[PDB]
Amino acid sequence: DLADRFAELERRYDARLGVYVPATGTTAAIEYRADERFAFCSTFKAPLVAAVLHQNPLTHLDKLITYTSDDIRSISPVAQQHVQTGMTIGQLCDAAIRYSDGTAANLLLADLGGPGGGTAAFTGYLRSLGDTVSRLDAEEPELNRDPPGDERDTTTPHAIALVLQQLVLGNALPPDKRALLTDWMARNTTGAKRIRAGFPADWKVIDKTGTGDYGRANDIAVVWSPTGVPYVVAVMSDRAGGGYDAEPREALLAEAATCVAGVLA
Ligand SMILES: CO/N=C(\C(=O)N[C@@H]1C(=O)N2C(C(=O)O)=C(CSc3nc(=O)c(=O)[nH]n3C)CS[C@H]12)c1csc(N)n1
Repeated sequence: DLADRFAELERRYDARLGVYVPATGTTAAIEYRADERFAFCSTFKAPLVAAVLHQNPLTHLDKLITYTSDDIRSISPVAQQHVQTGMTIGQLCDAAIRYSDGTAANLLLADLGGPGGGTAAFTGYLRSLGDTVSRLDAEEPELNRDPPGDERDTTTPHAIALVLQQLVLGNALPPDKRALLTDWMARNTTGAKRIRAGFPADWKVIDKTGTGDYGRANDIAVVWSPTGVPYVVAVMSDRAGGGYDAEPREALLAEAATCVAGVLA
């Protein structure tokens, strides 16, 4: 009855909703528009922080990177406080994962592929995990503003969730490197009103969000049952009919998250 409840979501909130939950040994896959393209928005900072953990040793996190007030061309709640200080590669990973810091993203992107190769560099990291489908093409902010139907800067709920089962549950990262990424999104401060609000409080919820033009509200999560059994949820939505300034409904992502909880009980 999942598609039945999910179309009603789309109707009530006038939105396009995409959900995919990978099948476990006991639990079938849930999927709604799983293989349609949605815009990454800030969700890409989660597997990008994974690229930077993979590519270098844990020593790299202490390399101080100097950035400016010029380099802030995007919402940057935590990077904006170090206009001259510069921050450790581990602290940027903190910003862009947990505060969705936009400027951290571009430095992290710059550290991964240089000035001009960053987006192609992160996209190749996604390829390196089997995602032959997602692409990044722009840096912040423009990656959040592509027209609907455009393939650039898009992932799919299926693709991004399969990326997430490897990062947190798989062996994409070694145990310690993986330790920090998971810890970062567990500390994440943005997704309170999304997938977290859909599951019971005795579930363990570790998420990273994305929000952008055309009503775009995304949340990608790994959740844990009272019996610890792990589940990867990726919820993506846009409201591309109301134009570029359409309001994201966060309550949508919460709502959809109470249905997959209604079947992962
Ligand atoms: C310039 O780029 N345009 C952006 C943009 O920066 N998007 C990023 C993205 O995905 N971000 C995320 C996040 O990770 O969700 C966030 C975190 S979401 C959030 N959490 C809160 O607690 C809160 O009080 N407010 N908000 C908004 C901010 S925008 C940035 C944007 C936001 S709305 C819109 N039409 N464009």
